[PDB]
Amino acid sequence: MLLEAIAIALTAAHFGAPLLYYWRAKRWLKKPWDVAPDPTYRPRVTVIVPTYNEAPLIEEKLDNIYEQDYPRDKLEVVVVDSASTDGTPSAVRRWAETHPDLALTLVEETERRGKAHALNTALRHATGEIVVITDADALWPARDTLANAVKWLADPTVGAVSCVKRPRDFYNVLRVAESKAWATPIFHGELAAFKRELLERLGGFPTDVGADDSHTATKIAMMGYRAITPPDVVCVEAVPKRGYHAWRIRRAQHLVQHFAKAIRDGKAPPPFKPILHAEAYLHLANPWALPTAAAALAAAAAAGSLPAAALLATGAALALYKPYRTWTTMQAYLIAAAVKNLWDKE
Ligand SMILES: Nc1nc2c(ncn2[C@@H]2O[C@H](COP(=O)(O)OP(=O)(O)O)[C@@H](O)[C@H]2O)c(=O)[nH]1
Ligand SMILES: [Mn+2]
Repeated sequence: MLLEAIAIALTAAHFGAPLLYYWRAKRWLKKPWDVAPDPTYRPRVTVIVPTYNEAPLIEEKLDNIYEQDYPRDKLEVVVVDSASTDGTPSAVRRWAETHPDLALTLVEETERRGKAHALNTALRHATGEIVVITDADALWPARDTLANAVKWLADPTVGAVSCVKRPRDFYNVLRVAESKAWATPIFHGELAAFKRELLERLGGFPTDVGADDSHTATKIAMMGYRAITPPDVVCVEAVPKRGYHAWRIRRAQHLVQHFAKAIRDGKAPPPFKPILHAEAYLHLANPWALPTAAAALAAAAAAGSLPAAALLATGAALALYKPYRTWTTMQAYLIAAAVKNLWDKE
């Protein structure tokens, strides 16, 4: 009956860890920000939209950037497209001449070499103090979204700002709590704002990691700057429609590469090290504890004891309730990401 022991031990560990971490997040959450947004801070801003074959959405994406209240003499746009088959370059060119007061630079590249490479080239042609990366399928809900993020970058210790997303609460809590404590290791591509000096020390975006926003936020936090996601900087998450599950596992893959590579570079500031280690644990270790328990009880069930069959029937019965479904499928995504990662490289 020792596989029931190991099963309920592993289940207690797997579900115990995130809830203790959530409780420590909620005590950080009730401590006030040690940095302040400044509404008169007005630096030069470069918004970069990297695009590969997104001719449908990029006209309306440009219209969405165009409609920000942010003052236009301090705003410029670089649409970086590295050899798209669709007519995206002269779609942006067409729009570019329909909206002339908005400074636009379409830089085009020999050859597609991935998102980070495109971003790196766009960086050298950018003139702003703040660089905002945003995905072409991302739309900013308000006309002061951009200004809200910028207001949060005024403090010299804040190196990077990203948004809180809406369409779980637990996920958001971890974000803003880690932000208040020091930094959050997960940023969002819907809006990722960096100080150009910092990108330029790092320097630029490196090709090796999938989650460029989160990896850059994490290395800026490693340097002693704040990487934060304030609750009033909110974007809408762009859900893909096709291949929802493949899309979510590929995001999980980016997160697992990022956390695996991040923990292997020691020396985190004392405020960050518990955040970094907890998030890396939840992303690299805890998922495995789940299906190991499930297999322990499956073997215990098919042969022998079958209180284990009651435990798996209760597991399915708890798939009734939708937060359990969300959590278990996120763990599933993470496990698939780990194996897809290991066999992807060869
Ligand atoms: N220039 C360039 N842009 C890219 C490339 N790959 C992705 N992008 C852009 O990166 C943004 C996000 O890509 P997406 O496929 O939606 O990734 P996902 O949202 O995580 O599924 C989009 O605006 C794309 O246009 C690339 O190889 N070159
Ligand atoms: Mn997308």
